[PDB]
Amino acid sequence: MQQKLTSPDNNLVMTFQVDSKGAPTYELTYKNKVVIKPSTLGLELKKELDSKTNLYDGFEVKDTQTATFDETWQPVWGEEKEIRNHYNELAVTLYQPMNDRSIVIRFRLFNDGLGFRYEFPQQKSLNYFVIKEEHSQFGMNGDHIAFWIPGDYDTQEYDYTISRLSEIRGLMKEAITPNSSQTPFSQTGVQTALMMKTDDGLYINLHEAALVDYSCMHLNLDDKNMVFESWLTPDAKGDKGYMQTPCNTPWRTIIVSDDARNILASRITLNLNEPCKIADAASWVKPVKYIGVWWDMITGKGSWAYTDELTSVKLGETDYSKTKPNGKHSANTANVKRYIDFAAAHGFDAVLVEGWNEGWEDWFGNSKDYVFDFVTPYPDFDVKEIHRYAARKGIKMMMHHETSASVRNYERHMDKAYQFMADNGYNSVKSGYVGNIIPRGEHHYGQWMNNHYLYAVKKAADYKIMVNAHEATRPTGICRTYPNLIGNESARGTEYESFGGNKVYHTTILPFTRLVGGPMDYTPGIFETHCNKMNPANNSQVRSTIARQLALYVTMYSPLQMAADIPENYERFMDAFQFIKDVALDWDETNYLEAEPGEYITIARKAKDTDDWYVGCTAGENGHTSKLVFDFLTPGKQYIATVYADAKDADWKENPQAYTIKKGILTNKSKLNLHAANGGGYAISIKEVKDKSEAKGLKRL
Amino acid sequence: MQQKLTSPDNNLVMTFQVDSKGAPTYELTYKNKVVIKPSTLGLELKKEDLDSKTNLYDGFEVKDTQTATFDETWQPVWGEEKEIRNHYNELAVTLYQPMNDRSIVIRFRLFNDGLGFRYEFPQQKSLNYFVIKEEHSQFGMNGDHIAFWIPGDYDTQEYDYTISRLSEIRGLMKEAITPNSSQTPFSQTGVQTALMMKTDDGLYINLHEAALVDYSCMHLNLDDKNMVFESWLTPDAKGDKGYMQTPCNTPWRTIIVSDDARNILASRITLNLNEPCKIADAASWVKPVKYIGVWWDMITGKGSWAYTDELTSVKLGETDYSKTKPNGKHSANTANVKRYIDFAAAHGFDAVLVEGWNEGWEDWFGNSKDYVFDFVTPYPDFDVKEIHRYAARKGIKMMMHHETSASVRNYERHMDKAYQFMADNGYNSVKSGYVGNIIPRGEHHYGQWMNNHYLYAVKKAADYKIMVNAHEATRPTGICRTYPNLIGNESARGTEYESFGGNKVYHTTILPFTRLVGGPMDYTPGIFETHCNKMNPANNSQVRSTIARQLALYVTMYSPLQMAADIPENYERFMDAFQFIKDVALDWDETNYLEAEPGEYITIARKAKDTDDWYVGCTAGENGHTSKLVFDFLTPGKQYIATVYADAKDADWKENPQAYTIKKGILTNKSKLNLHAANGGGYAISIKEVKDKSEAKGLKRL
Ligand SMILES: O=C(O)CN(CCN(CC(=O)O)CC(=O)O)CC(=O)O
Ligand SMILES: O=C(O)CN(CCN(CC(=O)O)CC(=O)O)CC(=O)O
Ligand code: NA
Ligand code: NA
Repeated sequence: MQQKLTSPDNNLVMTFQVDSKGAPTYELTYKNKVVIKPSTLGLELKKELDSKTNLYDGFEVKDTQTATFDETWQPVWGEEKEIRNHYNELAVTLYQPMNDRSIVIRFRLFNDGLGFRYEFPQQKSLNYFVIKEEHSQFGMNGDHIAFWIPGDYDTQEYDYTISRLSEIRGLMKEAITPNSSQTPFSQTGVQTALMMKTDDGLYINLHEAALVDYSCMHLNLDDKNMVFESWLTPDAKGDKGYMQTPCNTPWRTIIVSDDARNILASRITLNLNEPCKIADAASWVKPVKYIGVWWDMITGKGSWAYTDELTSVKLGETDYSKTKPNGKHSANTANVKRYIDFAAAHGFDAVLVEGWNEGWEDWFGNSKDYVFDFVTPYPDFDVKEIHRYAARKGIKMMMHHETSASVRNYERHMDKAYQFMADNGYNSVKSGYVGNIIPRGEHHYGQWMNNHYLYAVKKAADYKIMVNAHEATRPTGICRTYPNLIGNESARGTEYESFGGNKVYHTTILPFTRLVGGPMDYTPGIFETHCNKMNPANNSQVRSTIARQLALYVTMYSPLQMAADIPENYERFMDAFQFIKDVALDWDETNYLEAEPGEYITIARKAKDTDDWYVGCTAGENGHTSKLVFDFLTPGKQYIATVYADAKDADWKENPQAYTIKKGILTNKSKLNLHAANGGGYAISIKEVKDKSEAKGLKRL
Repeated sequence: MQQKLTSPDNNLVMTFQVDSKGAPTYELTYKNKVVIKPSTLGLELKKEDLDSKTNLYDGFEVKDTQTATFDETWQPVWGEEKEIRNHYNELAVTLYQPMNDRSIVIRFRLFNDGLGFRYEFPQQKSLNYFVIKEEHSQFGMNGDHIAFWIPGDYDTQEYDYTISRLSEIRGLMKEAITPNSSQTPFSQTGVQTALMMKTDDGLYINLHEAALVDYSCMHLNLDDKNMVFESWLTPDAKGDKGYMQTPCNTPWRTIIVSDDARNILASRITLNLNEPCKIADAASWVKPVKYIGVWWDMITGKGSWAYTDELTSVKLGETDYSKTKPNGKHSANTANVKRYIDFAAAHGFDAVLVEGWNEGWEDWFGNSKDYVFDFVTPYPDFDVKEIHRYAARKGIKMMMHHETSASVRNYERHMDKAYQFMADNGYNSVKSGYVGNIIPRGEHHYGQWMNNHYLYAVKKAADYKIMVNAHEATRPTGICRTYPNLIGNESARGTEYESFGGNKVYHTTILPFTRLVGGPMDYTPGIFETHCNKMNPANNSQVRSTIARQLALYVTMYSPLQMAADIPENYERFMDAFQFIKDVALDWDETNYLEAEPGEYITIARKAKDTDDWYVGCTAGENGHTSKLVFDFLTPGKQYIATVYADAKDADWKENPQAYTIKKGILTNKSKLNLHAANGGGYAISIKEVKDKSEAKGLKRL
């Protein structure tokens, strides 16, 4: 009666069966341990009691088809050169007599997890339909420890909370901190990817993959029975999805292992996404290391606005040439050139500039429709001169498209905006959606906006433009299909280190949650952790030591890496800055050395097309002691290794700038004991010795 | 204390003042008769995320007043006359609200035929960004007048009119609200504008608005106890009624009044209150259009918009129409279109409209489908290039059709490519449509959001030198003066409904007093075969009109855009009557409203622009109408060849609609004629100045 699906290695077993009332039910075990207790699958549809609204029970198995897939592919950019997609599949065709319609639930079981989705075939009795609620259950076998953030339709910029599932309800109120756009939905609602640690030694990750033509999935916890259930984002009318057969829901994933490191190594999310749709991607999509006129405005030292004498702005009417400069506008030609010089002097690829265009005076919280035109520069920003100058220095300018959440306005100006970028040498753009969405009533993660974010990415691909979108729906592996989407923030980033700070263990969690599905533009690299040095009125302190900031270039994976501090501060710590300069952006191999969510993450990566390795470790409040074994290096080879570590007396709060830099030789026989301070870590560059002269005067570490 | 404003002719007097609580209050009299009793003006604002800030309705002090007189004449690109005089006395009142330390301005403009007022919000510290919860502009009536109205609705204006006392509206609302794919009535006593009324003391009052831009559409809600109509704006998806940013103004609110119904039609207050033409070269490309089209086929059900019927649904870019089976009813096919092109060219028409030419029609209705059309990919049987080549050689222009199925983001995303496609393939005019509930879902057809879209579409079209006729859009308020390329809108119950059960017999005797105020309507008149079952056996709908009345509509339903809606085959059966449609002009140098009584009859004579030719039309209600015409408006000493197309004896819209007579003779400014319009009938007359005695040969005086 029931169907059994097993992973290639036999460790995981997914059992499927329709219960007595016709409800599709599944369960999952790992090494004979229950991971998912009997859980039902189905959806309730909006009424056009009407039986047609029922798409959750009264089903009977019409057909079952199995299959095995085992193919390897190569991402345009990633944590490794090649990814293996190996799974056993079970597709179940379910017929519903009362409605004379069928659906298919496809299961794909890998050695590290399970993925499933619903498929709605074109048929006489199922064409256009609206989803009221998706009812995908995830029954937990116990009151696990979770690493979560409040379920919210508009923001994911919350600090994580570590607690038992039974404790979420009582911590929700405090976990929900202020934000310009936020719509929490439940006292027990959380976002995905959700990370958990069980008492019987398992690590479980609940998430989704290929979120396309559908609303974002959050999870709502029944904290009495410990059952998580899909909770989609509603549109302006409360509906959760306009569908038209043939169509499918995104995949829902359960990644599990008794070794936390395997959670990080899993590629289930990417494997479940459609293959690359950009035929010539390889010729133009590429990693980017950059700096930018940014931290100035984030800390309050400088401003995005050109003037402070206007009550409001009317684009096309307000004549900025007649306004008085506020003396704080960082986005001015001379200043930009200084950044370009620094960028070129240290091997950076691009320079981001925010506040270059008209309109910033009204960018925040006004729910303004015609807020930006994305093409008209302020009087002090010479677009052409900056382009000529940047090109002369071998630098590329990164365009900035803050939309202030006015989406129709952005779409109306998009083609002209992208054409302006093309005409002026910008091949990458950082977009933003700060504020409540316009059309008013919609949320940042509903089906409507998900369509927009992808629309912006697909159009960008046509212009050979790469995109990094802040405030957009968190990633679900779509980068595989559209590799020009080199980033998103979509989580609490370094900017909040300027707004009071991020929890000390923040970066020891992000890799297990946010990063699953795509890279994050975290903008690490702050050396002067006291923001009051940028702006006297800003008393925020970055919760990190300098060594840990260096580590993030390896522990916070991304093909897009920013060195966020200002040039002046890097010039003060030029020796430590060398690691940021040296670190690669793309990798042929990645080895997860140590990993425990909320405590520590140590990773070693092999720079693409080289035999150079880079290591980074980020630790929580208890610090961490590592016993590194460099057996991943090549036998018979020697490497010039530079170790950037916390000083014995380092502390994120009391002594964040105390670090040591040691240079020596390493081989696959080398071993090192390193200690990461409280809120600290370390970084190591390991370069293969090409010429004997390189090792000249160096000894083993 | 009171402020007094008088019309240039002294017949109207507007009195303004703030009451004891500081509430702006105005009133209006006409020839010493109360038109507007003391009525309050103001707005309530949405609370921000000091409480008193939500108050923008009282606590005002008159801080300053400024008067002025304006008297200038201007010429519309197209219209009912060559020149329009804009003459008014103005009173601008600056109102200061101490509690919020902010001021607003209410500007009043009084014409000899009505009053117009609007609120102005200057840029200031305490008034920058604000959201309107409700506008509270009152219009206090002096009695239980008779009104010609349609249900207040955020999504449709395609209702038949109702004639009743104000006190009878509440009880008639339920039946007045008939079925429609997208409708959102808001009150048991809510009505739309322009609202027309007739008073017991001989006055005719019209309540409306002008220059609806960057604001939500205004409807009226009746307090039937005190007989006070009050502005009721269209809410957005979350219930709000207007996102404002100073400096900004509300549209104008108008009260047109006279003791002669004809003056209501003659009033140009609406156009006069709109901003001057913003299209500098308009005269070089904006032009009237008389057309026919592959349309009535689908409307009656004889033909279809869809190419095939074998698919349960379609997906653009995936569905391969070249592999589907033709349903055999697709009227938008090359061969058929060429037949229309031949007819149009043969009879002097300017363009041919074709609907159902593009992929996607299989799913066009009520699916709330986002990616419903791409506006550029033709069906397998519609050869865009060959149809263009043929039309051009024949001197005919193809009129593009852009039905959006109310999927607005989709239309905006495809708009530039769509307009460029038009430019690349010889189309310079487009008929757009918005059938179905709006997408973004939650918005209404007339909210501030869609009003922005409709104008965005028109402004962009102007850049491509394209003219627009938008169906289902917010009813016009004179914006055509600013953007002359907006040559039309339906935005009211049109001829298509004569195929869906019919329109009330008196419908066209009301539209000119209501819908037409603010802009022309693409009513698509000209149905000669009034029995729809002749088109489609299963359609028993009958057009409520005689053939003669249909001809009259080309004069009584003003528009620079005129369609001859019936199929060529039917016009060929009545080619003698068809002559009037062929002869009638589209633009006029002069217009004389001969007879006019809302709901009963309308008789108008117009002088074709740049000619000495006149055209007359009369449309009547269920009681018919006998006219005693006096042609003293014709030039003295001139002879005219007149052709009278009238209802034959015993003609009747229901029992004998095709009974008509045609008489030809000579007319002079001394001629007098008595004509009778039958029940649901009327008449049409072409009056051409004799240019050669040979034209009079054989003709006598009528
Ligand atoms: O979105 C799809 O499903 C398929 N088509 C549909 C048209 N797109 C417009 C576009 O991609 O520019 C509609 C949309 O993205 O919503 C486009 C594509 O992605 O290749
Ligand atoms: O709409 C305005 O107020 C002024 N600008 C503003 C930009 N427009 C975009 C456009 O017209 O293409 C915004 C809008 O129409 O909402 C345009 C115009 O000349 O009307
Ligand atoms: Na952010
Ligand atoms: Na219509």
